[PDB]
Amino acid sequence: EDSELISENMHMKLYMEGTVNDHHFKCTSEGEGKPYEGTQTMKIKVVEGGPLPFAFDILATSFSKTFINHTQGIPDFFKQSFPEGFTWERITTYEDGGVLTATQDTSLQNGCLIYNVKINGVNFPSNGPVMQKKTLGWEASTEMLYPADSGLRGHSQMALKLVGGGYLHCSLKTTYRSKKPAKNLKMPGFYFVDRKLERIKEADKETYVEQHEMAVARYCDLP
Amino acid sequence: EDSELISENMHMKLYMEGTVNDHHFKCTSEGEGKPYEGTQTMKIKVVEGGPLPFAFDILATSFSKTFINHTQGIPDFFKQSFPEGFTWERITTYEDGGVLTATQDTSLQNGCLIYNVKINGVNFPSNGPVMQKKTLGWEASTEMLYPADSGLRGHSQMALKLVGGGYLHCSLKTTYRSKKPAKNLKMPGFYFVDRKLERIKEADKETYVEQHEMAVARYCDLP
Repeated sequence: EDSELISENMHMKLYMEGTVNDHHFKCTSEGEGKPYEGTQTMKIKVVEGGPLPFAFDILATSFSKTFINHTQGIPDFFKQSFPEGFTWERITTYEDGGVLTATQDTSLQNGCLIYNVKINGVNFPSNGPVMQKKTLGWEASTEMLYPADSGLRGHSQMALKLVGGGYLHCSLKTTYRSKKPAKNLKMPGFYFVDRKLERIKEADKETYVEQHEMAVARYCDLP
Repeated sequence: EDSELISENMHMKLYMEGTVNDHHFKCTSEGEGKPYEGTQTMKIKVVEGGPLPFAFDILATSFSKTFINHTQGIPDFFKQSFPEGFTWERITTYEDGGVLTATQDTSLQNGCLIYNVKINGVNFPSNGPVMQKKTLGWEASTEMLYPADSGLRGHSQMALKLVGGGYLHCSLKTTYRSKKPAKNLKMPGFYFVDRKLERIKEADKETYVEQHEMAVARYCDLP
C-alpha cells in the first residue's frame, strides 16, 4: 500500500524559517535518500541569520519521515500518504528550560519531496549549553508511534552530548497528520522507530552542515 | 525613567501569523490604550484561514506589555525600553496536551506601537475543548516577573472556562528581552502583574474580536 510514487531513490528540498529566543533565521537544504532502506543525507545552508548564536543540534530533528524502513509488515503511514502528503507538528522540551516547537508540511512535487518548516524556540537559558554552543550531537533514539484521535502520535526522548562528557535530556511529542482521506489509509498499530542522526560535516561556523539519518521501524526485539 | 515617547494615550497595530495543529492563519489588529492606567482595547480580524477551527481564546495572550500600570515605584522594563523596544517569547502548556508557543517583536514607529507575532500551536487534542470550540474565556490571572540571566522572566498559570462549567488549566513561561542597552535600564526586583482579559464584542465565528485588558503591577497585597 505504499505509494508507487515513492521510488527506491528520492530527492528532497527543504525551506525552514523561525526564531530561537529572539534570533531570526532561515535555512534551505537539498538531500537524497533511499526511502525503503531508511537512509538519507541532507546538505543544509543557513541563508539568513547566520552564523547562528545557538547550537545547530537543536534544529537537527526538523530537517523526514518518508525515509523510514518499515519492517515486519508495519503499515507505513508516511509512504501511504502520497501523492497528497502529510504534516507534522512537534514540541521538544529540554530539561533546562528551552522549548522548540516546529510545524512542517511534506508534499511531493514533480517527483521531488518538498519540506516546509516553521520553528519557534523559546526560553533557552542564555548561559546554558545550547546558547553557548557547547553541544556535540545526539545519541541514538527510539520513537514510539500509535494512532491518535486522528493521525499518528509519536513520543521520544533524546540525549544531547555536551562538551566535557555530560548530557542534556529532552522529550519530543509529535502528531503526524495525513492529507490522504482516512478511508484510503491502513493505520498501523503501536510500533517503534529506532534512529541514528549523525553529523557528517560542518563548515563556515556551522552555516553549512551535512547530516545523515538511518531509521528502521520494528516491533519489540527481546526474547 | 520611562520613555517620554510613551504618552498617556497610545495606538497599536499588530500583525500575527501562525499555525495551530496543521491550520495556517493570519490576524491583524488595531488598538488604543492608556499605558499608565494599564488599560487597552484591540480590534482584531482574522484575515487568512478563517473561520479558525480552534477557540480564539488560545490566541488571547498573544495580542502588549507597555500597557501595564506599574505602581509602587516598580521600575518599568517595558516603558524604559523605548525607543529601541523589546521582544517576548512564550510557551503556554495546556493540561490536556496542547502547547502554544509565540514569539513577538514590539517596536515604536511614528508614535504608533507595532507588534509582530509568530504562533506555533501543536498537539491540541482533536476532540478537546479548544479544537471543538467549547471554551468560555479566561479567569483573572497573576504573572510573577523577575530578572533572568538577561531579560525579564515571567511565569503565570491561567484557567480557561469551559462549556458545561469546568476549567482547563495551563501554565505560561515567558522571557522579555529589551533592545535597549542594559546600562541604560533600571531592572525591577520580583513583582506581580494582575490582569483581566475580556471581550467588548465579537462576530462571525470569532473572525472579529474586540478584546480589552486591564493590567496592574504590584507587590504582595497582604498585611
